[PDB]
Amino acid sequence: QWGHQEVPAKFNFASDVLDHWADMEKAGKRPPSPALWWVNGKGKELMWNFRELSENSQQAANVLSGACGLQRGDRVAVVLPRVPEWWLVILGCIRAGLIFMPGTIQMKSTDILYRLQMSKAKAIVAGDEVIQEVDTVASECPSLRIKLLVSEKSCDGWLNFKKLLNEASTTHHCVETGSQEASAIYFTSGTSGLPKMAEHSYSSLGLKAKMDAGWTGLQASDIMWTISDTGWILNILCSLMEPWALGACTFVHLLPKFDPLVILKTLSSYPIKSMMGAPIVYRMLLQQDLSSYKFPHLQNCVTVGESLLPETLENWRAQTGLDIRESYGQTETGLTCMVSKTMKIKPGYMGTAASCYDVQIIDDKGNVLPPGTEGDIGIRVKPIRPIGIFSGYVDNPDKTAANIRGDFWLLGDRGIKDEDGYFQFMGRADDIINSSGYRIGPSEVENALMEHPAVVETAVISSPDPVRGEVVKAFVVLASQFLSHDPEQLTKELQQHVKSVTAPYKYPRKIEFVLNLPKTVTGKIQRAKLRDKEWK
Ligand SMILES: Nc1ncnc2c1ncn2[C@@H]1O[C@H](COP(=O)(O)OP(=O)(O)OP(=O)(O)O)[C@@H](O)[C@H]1O
Ligand SMILES: [Cl-]
Ligand SMILES: [Cl-]
Ligand SMILES: [Mg+2]
Ligand SMILES: [Mg+2]
Repeated sequence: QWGHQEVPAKFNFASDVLDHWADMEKAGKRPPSPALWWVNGKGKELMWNFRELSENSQQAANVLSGACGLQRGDRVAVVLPRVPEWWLVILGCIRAGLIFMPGTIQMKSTDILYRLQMSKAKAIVAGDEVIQEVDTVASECPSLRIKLLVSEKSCDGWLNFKKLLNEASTTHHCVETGSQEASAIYFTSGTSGLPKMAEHSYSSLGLKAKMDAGWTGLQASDIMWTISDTGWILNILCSLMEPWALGACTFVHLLPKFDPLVILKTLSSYPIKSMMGAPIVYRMLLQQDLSSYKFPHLQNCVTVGESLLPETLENWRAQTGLDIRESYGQTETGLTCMVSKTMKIKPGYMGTAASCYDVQIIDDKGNVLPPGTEGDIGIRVKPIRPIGIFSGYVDNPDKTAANIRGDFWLLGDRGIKDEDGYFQFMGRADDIINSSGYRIGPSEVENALMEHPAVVETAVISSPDPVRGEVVKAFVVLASQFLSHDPEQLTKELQQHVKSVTAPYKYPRKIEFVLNLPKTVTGKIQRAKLRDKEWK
């Protein structure tokens, strides 16, 4: 339905990338080099060089294939905190030809159930903080056969990973996995609807990562700290595959409370040269006392996930002397556009295409648009599907086919490309409002509302109108002190306020006051959920 690939028949990140570095150490061609440095922020630290990482990951593969009896192709849910065993287990899965399916420890039992059922997981790997949740729902998951516990303690019904690991052989015969063979399944965030199962192959993660490696400016002798939930695709790409493609060290902090002061102390206390985090990390750091906590070793700061505001960029540069280089992507496509270390930074832009990709702005018929014209961001997938693109939605070929327009995979995001090929994000396409022939981006309206002291949080969406077709509607969470005000009067005041700072065709003709907004587990506002209910 979407091009053929040009790839080697076989590919495996463990054998083709990681084991190279272990072999160099074994052969005396490189000194023993740190690969994984883990700290808990309470005095415990652990470090593996590449040889040790290879050996201990071979033990993990033996545990999974031997003791757990998991066979090539079997699906393994992984729900762990930021502990070194996540890295070991994922590598174990890659070696043993098992499909790893990471998720967040922040899941409720209902979330865990949905994913285990939908995914037909045959195994779950978890820590002691989620086993009680798992054990309330496990009987309802008929494919689930193995429960593997990473803990200092044992629990009846759960296999003891750490004990089995120490018992296992340090030799494992890596499976000769195919480049297009399924390696992972990631659920999408659920921002627009129920989470989708996105299948990735050995090459779409590992070979793509190998091709991208170094875009951050990270080099072989350096340490990168990627700040991420272990359930996100960011973790596999930037915490695991990209440093290890280069022979560099990945730094992991348990960071049990995402505390920005702990982040700051960590930067200032360890020789971290490169860091990756969502824009909120930088925003939080800027609210800390950066006079008192210097980090002269830090060189490269990158971000992904939401728009990097120009003010954030400017403030960071002023306070630290450093740039923040933005990137863009989605579960389905991995790293799609970025500002590489040699590129000029353009505030408000997310960079240029990843090297495997032909990224364009396209019209409603799939035609490439000139620079300066807003349209849909797409990646060319015909006649050749590029390395890095996912394999499709599991059990949902129709949904896969629905996002292909002509020769392009649609990201679902609007954008504009400038004269140098840099992309500017212009919003989720489905969120743009069409009222009286005007297109209205909710972000500008939400920003105008957030200026007003009454507004704590807001979401702007379309609402159906006996006709203007649809109108702009704002859902507003009020500051406590405004709950007492007359709402009709306050509504007019907020309307007038927006009319004062934006094109007055953009103002919310409807305002509904609400006590909360629906969000994903990561805190992303579910505008679709609101739109769906608004439209019945
Ligand atoms: N640099 C960025 N600037 C603006 N938005 C970004 C950037 N990076 C990513 N995004 C947004 O995040 C999206 C990808 O997020 P992800 O794949 O986690 O799932 P999601 O789309 O939020 O959830 P779902 O697919 O279930 O609706 C992109 O399609 C885009 O809307
Ligand atoms: Cl913390
Ligand atoms: Cl920002
Ligand atoms: Mg999405
Ligand atoms: Mg406000």
